[PDB]
Amino acid sequence: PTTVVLYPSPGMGHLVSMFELAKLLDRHGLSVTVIIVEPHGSTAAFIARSSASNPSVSFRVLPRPEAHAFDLLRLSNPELRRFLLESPPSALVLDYFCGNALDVSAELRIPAYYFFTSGAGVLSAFLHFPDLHSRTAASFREMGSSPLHFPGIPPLPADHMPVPMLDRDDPVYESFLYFSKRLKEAEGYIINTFEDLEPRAVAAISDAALPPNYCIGPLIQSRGGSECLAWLDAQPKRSVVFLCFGSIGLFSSEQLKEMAVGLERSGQRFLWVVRSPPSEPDLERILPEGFLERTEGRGLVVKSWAPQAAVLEHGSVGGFVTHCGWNSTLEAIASGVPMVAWPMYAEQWMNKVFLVEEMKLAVPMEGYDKDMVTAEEVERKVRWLMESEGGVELRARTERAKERAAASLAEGGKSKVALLEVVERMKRG
Ligand SMILES: O=c1ccn([C@@H]2O[C@H](COP(=O)(O)OP(=O)(O)O)[C@@H](O)[C@H]2O)c(=O)[nH]1
Ligand SMILES: COc1c(O)cc2occ(-c3ccc(O)cc3)c(=O)c2c1O
Repeated sequence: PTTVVLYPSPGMGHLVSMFELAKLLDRHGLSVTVIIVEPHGSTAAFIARSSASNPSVSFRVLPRPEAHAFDLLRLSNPELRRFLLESPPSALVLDYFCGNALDVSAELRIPAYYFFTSGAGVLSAFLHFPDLHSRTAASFREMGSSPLHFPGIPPLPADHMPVPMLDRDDPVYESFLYFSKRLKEAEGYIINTFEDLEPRAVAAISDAALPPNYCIGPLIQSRGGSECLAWLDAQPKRSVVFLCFGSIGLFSSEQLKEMAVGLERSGQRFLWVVRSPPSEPDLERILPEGFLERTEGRGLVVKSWAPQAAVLEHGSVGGFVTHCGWNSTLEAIASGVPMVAWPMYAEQWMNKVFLVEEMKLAVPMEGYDKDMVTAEEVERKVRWLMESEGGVELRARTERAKERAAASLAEGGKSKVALLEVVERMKRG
């Protein structure tokens, strides 16, 4: 039995997305072990569920010895060599942030693949970052809107680079230059995208002076959770706008007011997921007075969390006001739900440019790059999604992407092929 070790970087979101790969590989008959490095939700709870529902995927918690996780990982290089010495695996699957482990798989002569959870557009940029880094002395926050030109992808305003990379004189930045440099050294690239979604992007990185790549997705990670599904069932087909903004709420209460006044003034049915403004949520302390009373029946506000994958599959959902996280983008495309981009943190501002300019499966929410998105602008874009001809045209474009996706995944498809290509490649020494 061929054995792989998948090394995600610390964090539940990284773990949950490696596990998806792990099930996939063990679904193609590999003995896979997720290696875990614990931070300082719940890791035990996840090992227990994964172990009870997918017993063939086993875990290996290492003796614990953006920023802290880079230190946690450099220092776990000893302990990771111990586990791989006691049984050499056929292949090692790494996160972008786990490049310190490339040192371990050097000596031990073990083929390393990166599992890249963002699309090939984000990879291109991350792969060509160090080159641009040396062609300029200016950091990206200084460069402002000045173009960064990366192979295969639209010019990207420099200030849409991920925050960690915006200031050169910041130890986090140096690590990203380290992890991006180390991407060249790999045997391969497993990307959670499909070629038809990002064709021009795949092509530029499918270069010879660059390790191969295997686009094997969408890999989607598939009580007040049941309630919003019930209320959804209560709505006419395709009539609800879903606003959901990832794992970290970054809306002030006054920004939440604009959203509510804008949603109220659009007339549209809305399913809106709201977290506590930064330093659980008090909706009537936070939202405009009378809002819940006025809009109940027409919309539902959900504290902190909703079953998003379920929600997006529902036939009552006709539009998605998203923060352009990659998993949420995949989940939206695979249900053919058209999108309004409101990127917020991490690499989402990137995703947004590609989502609006390259892929053309969303429209921006003007003001994401500003202090606040206005009630006016929220209302216009929700009107535009549910009512306008552009919206019907856009919902058409997504429908296509839904099918290019469904096709890429079913037998013979471009991603399915890539999957077996990388699995077979793993079985050979
Ligand atoms: O209320 C919520 C918010 C998010 N998600 C899920 O959390 C993941 C978010 O991952 P993504 O990469 O899109 O964004 P991030 O949270 O990393 O910014 C996706 O699977 C969403 O479907 C969810 O189920 N419920
Ligand atoms: C929820 O799951 C994942 C995941 O599995 C992997 C991920 O890898 C990278 C990013 C990212 C974020 C900020 C940045 O500056 C550079 C890269 C990321 O957000 C991310 C993620 O959200």
